[PDB]
Amino acid sequence: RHDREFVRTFFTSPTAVEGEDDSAKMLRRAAGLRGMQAPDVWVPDNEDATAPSMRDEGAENIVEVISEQGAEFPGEIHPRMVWHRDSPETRYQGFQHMLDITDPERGAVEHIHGFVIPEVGGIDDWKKADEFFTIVEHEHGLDEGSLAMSVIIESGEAELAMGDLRDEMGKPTNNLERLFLLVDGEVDYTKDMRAMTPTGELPAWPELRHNTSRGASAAGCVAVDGPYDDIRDVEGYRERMTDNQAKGMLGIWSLTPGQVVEANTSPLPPKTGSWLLDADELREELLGLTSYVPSMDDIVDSMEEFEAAKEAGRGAIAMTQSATIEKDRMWDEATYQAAMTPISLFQDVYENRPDQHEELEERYGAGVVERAMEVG
Amino acid sequence: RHDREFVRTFFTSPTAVEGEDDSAKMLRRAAGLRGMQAPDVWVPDNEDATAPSMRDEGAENIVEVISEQGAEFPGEIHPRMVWHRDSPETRYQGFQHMLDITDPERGAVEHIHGFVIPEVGGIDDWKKADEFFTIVEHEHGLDEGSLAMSVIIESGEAELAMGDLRDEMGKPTNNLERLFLLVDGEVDYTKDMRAMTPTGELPAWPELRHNTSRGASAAGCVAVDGPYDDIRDVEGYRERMTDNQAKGMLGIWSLTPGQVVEANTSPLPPKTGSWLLDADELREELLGLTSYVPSMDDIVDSMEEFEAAKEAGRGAIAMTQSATIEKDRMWDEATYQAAMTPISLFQDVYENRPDQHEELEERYGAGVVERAMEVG
Amino acid sequence: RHDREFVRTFFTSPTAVEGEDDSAKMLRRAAGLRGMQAPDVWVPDNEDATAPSMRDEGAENIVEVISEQGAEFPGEIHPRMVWHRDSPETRYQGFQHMLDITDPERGAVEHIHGFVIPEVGGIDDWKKADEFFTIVEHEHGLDEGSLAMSVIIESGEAELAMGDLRDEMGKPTNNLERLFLLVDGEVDYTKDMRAMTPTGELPAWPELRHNTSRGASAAGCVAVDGPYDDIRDVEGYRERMTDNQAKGMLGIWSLTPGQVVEANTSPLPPKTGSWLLDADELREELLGLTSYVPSMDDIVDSMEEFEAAKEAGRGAIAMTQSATIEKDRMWDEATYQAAMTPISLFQDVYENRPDQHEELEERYGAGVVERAMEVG
Ligand SMILES: CC(=O)SCCNC(=O)CCNC(=O)[C@H](O)C(C)(C)COP(=O)(O)OP(=O)(O)OC[C@H]1O[C@@H](n2cnc3c(N)ncnc32)[C@H](O)[C@@H]1OP(=O)(O)O
Ligand SMILES: CC(=O)SCCNC(=O)CCNC(=O)[C@H](O)C(C)(C)COP(=O)(O)OP(=O)(O)OC[C@H]1O[C@@H](n2cnc3c(N)ncnc32)[C@H](O)[C@@H]1OP(=O)(O)O
Ligand SMILES: CC(=O)SCCNC(=O)CCNC(=O)[C@H](O)C(C)(C)COP(=O)(O)OP(=O)(O)OC[C@H]1O[C@@H](n2cnc3c(N)ncnc32)[C@H](O)[C@@H]1OP(=O)(O)O
Ligand SMILES: [Cl-]
Ligand SMILES: [Cl-]
Ligand SMILES: [Cl-]
Ligand SMILES: [Cl-]
Ligand SMILES: [Cl-]
Ligand SMILES: [Cl-]
Ligand SMILES: [Cl-]
Ligand SMILES: [Cl-]
Ligand SMILES: [Cl-]
Ligand SMILES: [Cl-]
Ligand SMILES: [Cl-]
Ligand SMILES: [Cl-]
Ligand SMILES: [K+]
Ligand SMILES: [K+]
Ligand SMILES: [K+]
Ligand SMILES: [K+]
Ligand SMILES: [K+]
Ligand SMILES: [K+]
Ligand SMILES: [K+]
Ligand SMILES: [K+]
Ligand SMILES: [K+]
Ligand SMILES: [Mg+2]
Ligand SMILES: [Mg+2]
Ligand SMILES: [Mg+2]
Repeated sequence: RHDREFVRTFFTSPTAVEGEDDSAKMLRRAAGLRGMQAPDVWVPDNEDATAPSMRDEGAENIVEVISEQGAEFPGEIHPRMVWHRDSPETRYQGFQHMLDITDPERGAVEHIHGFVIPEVGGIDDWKKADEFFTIVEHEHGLDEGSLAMSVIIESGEAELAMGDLRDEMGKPTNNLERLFLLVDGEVDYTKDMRAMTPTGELPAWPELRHNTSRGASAAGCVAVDGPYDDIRDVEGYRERMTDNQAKGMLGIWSLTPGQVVEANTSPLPPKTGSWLLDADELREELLGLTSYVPSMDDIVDSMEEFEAAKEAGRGAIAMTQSATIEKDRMWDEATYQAAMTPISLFQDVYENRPDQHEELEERYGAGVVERAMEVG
Repeated sequence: RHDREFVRTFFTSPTAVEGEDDSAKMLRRAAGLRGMQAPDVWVPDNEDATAPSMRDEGAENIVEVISEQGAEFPGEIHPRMVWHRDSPETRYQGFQHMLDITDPERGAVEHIHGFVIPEVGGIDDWKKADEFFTIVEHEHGLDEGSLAMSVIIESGEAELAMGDLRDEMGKPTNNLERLFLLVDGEVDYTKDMRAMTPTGELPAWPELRHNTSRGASAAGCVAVDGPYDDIRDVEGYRERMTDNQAKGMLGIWSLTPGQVVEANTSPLPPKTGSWLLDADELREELLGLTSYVPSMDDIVDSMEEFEAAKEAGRGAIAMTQSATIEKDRMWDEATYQAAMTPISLFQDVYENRPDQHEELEERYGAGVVERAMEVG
Repeated sequence: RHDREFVRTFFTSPTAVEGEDDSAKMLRRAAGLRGMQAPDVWVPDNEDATAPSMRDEGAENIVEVISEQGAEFPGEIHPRMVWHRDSPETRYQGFQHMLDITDPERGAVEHIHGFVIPEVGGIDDWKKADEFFTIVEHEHGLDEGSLAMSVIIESGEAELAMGDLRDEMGKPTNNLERLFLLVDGEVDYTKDMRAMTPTGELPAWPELRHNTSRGASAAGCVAVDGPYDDIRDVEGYRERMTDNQAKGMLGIWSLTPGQVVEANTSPLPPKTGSWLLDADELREELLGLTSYVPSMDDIVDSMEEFEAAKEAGRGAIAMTQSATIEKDRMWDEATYQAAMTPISLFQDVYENRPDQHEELEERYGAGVVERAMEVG
């Protein structure tokens, strides 16, 4: 239903960073990208890319930058607003921001193709965002249905909601034919699913990607994968994109300008070639070969470190494990929430298993224990 | 609900081939197969096995061969008609053909257990085919419900439609208790899902096979896997069948008489044996080890080559990649449609990304570019 | 909605074993377990752990043991009753047993947090168990909703029923807000799905575990994996738990006191550590490396052996394959039902393929054939 039949790259940029020369600096730069460096879909991100205390200034920055530069951005612009299925205050905040951003007197809306809504739940929560899009349109004299809605699938409920989208979109009490991208959010989804891994890295969730690809094909939407947060792992990003393309998920989230270029080229067929034989800078194949398996103490450390960064006005940071090499991973509030699971489980167990207090004290030490019991 | 509780082999045969001694030659031969050589379910295929210009003659051939030989065919006969969820002309054509085929004056219908319907969409499209079966029955005085319907699951919508089949089949406004096999169609499904792989070979779609197996168990149907189009790869076909059987999908499509024999034997338990130790004709293990990774140019070539074969009256052909060995893959219209994805994406990108025209010209050459922009 | 936010271990114990000093012996012992040895959820099992002729005595044993010992059991107690979606007699039996067990005069109900229902089908079969819980509550003056219901997902229909649980639980004609655990039952599920493997071991069913984890997250329930029946394979159990935790399924069934300890420790984060490098008692790594691939004859043997054990008053047994090592697997009625698939398929084929009788006689011998044709 939308102009872009295929979307290779979905790139988010923080809308307002603190410390500050120009808080809009990341948007002004991403707005000047061109050719293979520029994304099919660019997402100024007022949600997890942006510290909370910074989001009001972020939405002004969005209006200001797209005002001045959006006219020749060559991809499509769809900013991410705040939303959450379980928070009416957050829904209202994302609606008020969209309403400000599309005021036609401000010159941004003419260059905005739609908005991206995170944390949606079942289909009746998607109809609530849809109704806000309709109200915004009517309040600002835009054509009905002209702002595309894209959603981030980052809960069990939203994953199930993709099952009946075709007939729910047909109901004439909604305008959900405006739906454009269905985008996985593996980080908050890991959180919602309560998953954990020995390294703390994201599970691969092949079934989620299968279901988001199916859902888009059945409903006329386009499926995009979520963030590959080991931002320096060029080879990993390529292998993930190839795995995605075999599920029919041909687009991927990009966190950096370097990911944009890789993800723009990856699904393009090759120049020539090429026969393969399948019988059977050192730093880079070394990081490819090492992993760390953090202790309960390590986990709390990563969280406090992130906590401090966010409180200082930074939404997203590259966090580092160093040895012997230097392993980098993009952290934000989602990453923080997801990392907490092994701790929430420990706490549940301590609270409810007084008979195990002694072995847990043997296993951790009474000091590590009392620290864990403090978090969140 | 049907006589065959288990179906190992679902074998399709083209119903009318051009060039021509006897256009029915493939059906007359498949109709004489016996023992391990004969399939549990034999499908004379008026759809993708058969060139379009040939399908009217194909449906006559179906009546003629089953008339003369169907009496002692030892498996069940279920011919595939044309259908498509998005084409009313195609639905009507498949219904008119079924109506001709079951005319009891012609002596074919007494040896036909049902029909196979390709390209179904959501459950309301399955009810449309069901209604045609009911009309055919009544028009020709067959008992209501006596023709089995089997469907090919080869879209995202049909995959989702298997979720509520039990209660939709119970509604008394339909006769969908006639449902027999739910059969995956990986080739058109790859197309519908927009998937792609570096070699052009089919993705494995484990979740599709999981869901078709689940759907059959929940609704009282029997699940069958789709075609394994590397028809000479005996070892690959065996490994796929073993992988299927572990999902509860115990039947598989067969494209050749040699696949019939393999697929008839594979799920039978062994004669004796057998302990395995898991610590760690040359041409055949060589093809097992090589793959080709085609260029944008290669892709267009395979398509034009197929295009020409179909236009000459051949629906299915073995296409060949040669090196140094000879790699064979069954091609039909589905294969053609599926192969086009990397091209449709390139075209989308060229059309919508004028700012990338220059790097794409560097990457391919202006000649390769203008060729790609021509396809389909 | 329930006190335990996380459940690591779900341990079943037979409620009545024949031969007999004290038929309650397994319950009395499991009831004395403490610390890391004691499960978060303990399941006295009146269903597949217990021979049928023994289940009336089993439900008395349940009342007697929990009466005397349940007060200081430190985990939660949820006994498994009999049930089946396709047997009204079995539903009624499980309800009469729950009604006996919760009589407040008998002193067991004060220490029971809920009951576990096996073999559920679609959501309307779950509402039938729910209604029995409500009747039991009212008949015995318990607070409405105070007995938790947990279900075992061990059919295709129940797997699909998890898709709409959130809104079905909201209907005020039911009390399904009492739902607590959604627990996979891989053994009966293998049966229901008709799956088979060359060794007879359980398929891994990653999608089932994905869907049960999703279903629990969407509906506010807790997801637990099914039994790991190679009870001596410590390393296998650990790898399965790690694979589960990456799907968000953080609990697992335990069949032995040794599994309880392993599964209690596995999802706890580590004491310290630990960097890994990924470039590349003998009996135990030997069993880790061998497998057996049974013949049609072998399969019947395992079944008759199990059949005899059950008829003698034993519900669960460790069955043994010996060579050269000793491979142990927990067998019960589910295992028996699941093992029969390769035989049911052979029988279907023999019955319906008279033209294959001769090759099947060549392949097996007329004696092996006539034996297979006798089973069940
Ligand atoms: C689950 C979720 O919600 S994920 C989506 C939310 N998170 C995000 O969007 C994170 C976005 N990305 C970022 O914030 C940054 O890339 C970081 C912090 C992760 C990494 O920072 P760096 O180490 O600078 O990355 P890198 O070295 O590739 O940067 C290259 C240049 O492009 C700039 N750049 C990096 N990422 C972006 C971006 N997302 N948008 C605009 N400009 C960017 C960098 O600032 C750097 O600028 P310079 O020219 O002043 O040096
Ligand atoms: C996604 C989909 O729609 S797939 C289902 C649609 N496609 C089909 O059904 C394709 C069916 N198969 C075929 O058309 C052919 O097998 C081909 C063209 C792919 C390969 O042809 P060949 O290379 O002959 O295969 P093969 O060497 O195994 O053939 C053995 C003999 O059996 C015949 N035979 C092969 N396939 C079939 C068939 N499907 N039905 C009847 N007879 C067949 C061959 O013609 C050959 O005959 P001969 O005795 O005159 O030599
Ligand atoms: C698909 C399904 O329905 S699966 C769930 C149904 N099946 C079951 O629950 C099977 C439960 N487990 C058992 O019956 C037994 O563990 C068996 C028969 C499989 C194995 O028996 P063993 O070889 O004794 O196991 P193991 O050596 O670990 O036993 C250690 C001790 O704990 C006891 N024990 C073992 N399992 C249990 C149990 N499930 N509950 C209580 N006590 C147990 C043993 O009897 C043994 O006792 P001892 O002190 O007298 O020697
Ligand atoms: Cl916002
Ligand atoms: Cl709310
Ligand atoms: Cl929903
Ligand atoms: Cl898509
Ligand atoms: Cl037809
Ligand atoms: Cl139509
Ligand atoms: Cl549907
Ligand atoms: Cl089946
Ligand atoms: Cl019972
Ligand atoms: Cl019933
Ligand atoms: Cl249901
Ligand atoms: Cl859970
Ligand atoms: K409308
Ligand atoms: K609508
Ligand atoms: K898709
Ligand atoms: K009817
Ligand atoms: K019906
Ligand atoms: K099945
Ligand atoms: K109620
Ligand atoms: K309710
Ligand atoms: K979960
Ligand atoms: Mg998120
Ligand atoms: Mg097809
Ligand atoms: Mg069971």
